[PDB]
Amino acid sequence: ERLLDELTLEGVARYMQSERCRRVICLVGAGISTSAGIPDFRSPSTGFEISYFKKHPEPFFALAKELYPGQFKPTICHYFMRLLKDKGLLLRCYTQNIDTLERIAGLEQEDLVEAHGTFYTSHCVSASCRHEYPLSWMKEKIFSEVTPKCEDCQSLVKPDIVFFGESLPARFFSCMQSDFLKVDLLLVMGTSLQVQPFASLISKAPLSTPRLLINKEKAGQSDPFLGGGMDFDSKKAYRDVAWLGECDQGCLALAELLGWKKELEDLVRREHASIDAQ
Ligand SMILES: Cc1cc(C)nc(SCC(=O)Nc2ncc(Cc3ccccc3)s2)n1
Ligand SMILES: [Zn+2]
Repeated sequence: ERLLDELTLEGVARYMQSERCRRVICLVGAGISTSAGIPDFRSPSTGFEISYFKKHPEPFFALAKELYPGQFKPTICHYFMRLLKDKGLLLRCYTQNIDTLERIAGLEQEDLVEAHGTFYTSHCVSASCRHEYPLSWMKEKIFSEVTPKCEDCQSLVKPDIVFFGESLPARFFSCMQSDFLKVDLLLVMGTSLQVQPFASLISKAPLSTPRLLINKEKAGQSDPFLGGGMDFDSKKAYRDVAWLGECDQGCLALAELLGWKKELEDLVRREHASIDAQ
């Protein structure tokens, strides 16, 4: 036996509206922001060291200028997660993204683990100072071409993203240890689960916990070359479901099953109208 009555989006929907599903964790990757016009900086079709950065900041900040999104308009997928929040279902959103769209969509700091950090804030890098600066400040420096320095001590100011050489934020490990004792459903969206330790999260779910992947391609299966993992398609499969396609399409399909399609359309068009109007 198993919590899902069938291993399909329809079975997940039925589970989510049952008394067994109280607490959803979303795991999200670059797949959820590509339809917002932000390309996945790993993807080859699209176009890093901390020690290097601290001595020669100029290239990172040049590259930052080049890749700075033209607008910050979250996706159907982002507002889907806001909808989980409004309906009391969202325990946490673990994101690999640095684009701040989760926050613009109305996820709060408490709801979020920015596993790879974020551009939302920046800090002076001097240990004895660590002055915090907002994105508005950082954006002005990136666009005005001026290499960002601290007003208090003149040290370099670095966006709060995780560079190679740096460890993931402490919050990632401390939330992981608690959240995955509490989870009823993992929603994995727009990630190929290629980056560690983020990808190890799927193995932290309780054995019974259904795991729904919404992604352009099947991901998370065990590597036949090395080796738990996602099992979608064997006779042993009992809880993992793959919905292949664009993340916005998959969340729309799931909202529709849930009876949330009108709420999600209304939320999205309202928030898009607001962002468009400046
Ligand atoms: C608010 C905002 C600003 C910018 C520039 N972008 C974005 S969202 C897009 C983005 O991928 N920008 C990047 N800037 C520098 C990058 C290189 C890199 C360095 C260190 C670690 C990983 C990658 S990747 N949002
Ligand atoms: Zn400083």
